[PDB]
Amino acid sequence: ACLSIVHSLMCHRQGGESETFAKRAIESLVKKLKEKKDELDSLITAITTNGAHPSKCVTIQRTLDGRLQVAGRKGFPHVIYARLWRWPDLHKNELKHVKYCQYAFDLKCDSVCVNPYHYERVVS
Amino acid sequence: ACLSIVHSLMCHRQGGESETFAKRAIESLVKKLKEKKDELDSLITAITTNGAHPSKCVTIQRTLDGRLQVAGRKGFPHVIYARLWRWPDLHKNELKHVKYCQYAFDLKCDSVCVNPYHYERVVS
DNA sequence: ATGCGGGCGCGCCCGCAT
DNA sequence: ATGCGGGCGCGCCCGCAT
Ligand SMILES: [Ca+2]
Ligand SMILES: [Ca+2]
Ligand SMILES: [Ca+2]
Ligand SMILES: [Ca+2]
Ligand SMILES: [Ca+2]
Ligand SMILES: [Ca+2]
Ligand SMILES: [Ca+2]
Ligand SMILES: [Ca+2]
Ligand SMILES: [Ca+2]
Ligand SMILES: [Ca+2]
Ligand SMILES: [Cl-]
Ligand SMILES: [Cl-]
Ligand SMILES: [Cl-]
Ligand SMILES: [Cl-]
Ligand SMILES: [Cl-]
Ligand SMILES: [Cl-]
Ligand SMILES: [Cl-]
Ligand SMILES: [Cl-]
Ligand SMILES: [Zn+2]
Ligand SMILES: [Zn+2]
Repeated sequence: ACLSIVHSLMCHRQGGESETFAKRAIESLVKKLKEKKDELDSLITAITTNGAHPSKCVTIQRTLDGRLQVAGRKGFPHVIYARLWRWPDLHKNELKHVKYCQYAFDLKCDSVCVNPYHYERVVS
Repeated sequence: ACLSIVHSLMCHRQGGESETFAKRAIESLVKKLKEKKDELDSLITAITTNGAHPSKCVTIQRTLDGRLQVAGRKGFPHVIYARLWRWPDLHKNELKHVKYCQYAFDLKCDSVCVNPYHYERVVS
């Protein structure tokens, strides 16, 4: 079910973390997008094609402090998913959202875009 | 400050738990009663005299599920403090509140009485 | 049907760097 | 002044006993 989607997204991880951390991060994301068909499809299409064709926002609700907790660890959610699918060595203040992204973390919306192809890497 | 109150209440623990668990449980309780002078005085007087002279209710806010967490462990708050100051071997369904107790756990109020001398031990 | 009981995240907290 | 960052509790969840 969601397990087959998680496995397909797992195939595109960059190895910056353990298999078990990546699994928990992907499971957490897929569960939030379960009742949001359009956002889930935009995520699978963006990850599966390695952001070949422009994709739409993939959002989750922002926490009060901005960090998302996965398997006991807290990090910014857009950073967690960009590290996982694009830049395994990604550090803080190294992301810049694309002009068309309407729910980017920096835009201070209760909905945060975690589409890794909605961000580009910059020098800190 | 609250540390001197915690030490005086610690002297009356029955040893059912570790020194460190008892300390965390007492610290948590004292902190909640810090801005409730009358309730804190009723607690110190009841514990210090071993419930010699009738005491008034000592309440904390009830959680949605009824259990209080102290140092990673969950238990009913009236049970935690009765185990700590009166019955170290206390088990579930072995407590019965006194007729004058208005905030007893069984009375389903958002305020729970944790005065151990507001309960008496019964057979389960 | 109803509750226990334990895993784990978000909210609160607070010490610390800058 | 402002934010990081990690500890820990209450809320949510869910498997399980009864
Ligand atoms: Ca559990
Ligand atoms: Ca701190
Ligand atoms: Ca600190
Ligand atoms: Ca400081
Ligand atoms: Ca610091
Ligand atoms: Ca900490
Ligand atoms: Ca469960
Ligand atoms: Ca279970
Ligand atoms: Ca069952
Ligand atoms: Ca069970
Ligand atoms: Cl990874
Ligand atoms: Cl890891
Ligand atoms: Cl969400
Ligand atoms: Cl951003
Ligand atoms: Cl004890
Ligand atoms: Cl113990
Ligand atoms: Cl309280
Ligand atoms: Cl009761
Ligand atoms: Zn976006
Ligand atoms: Zn009472």
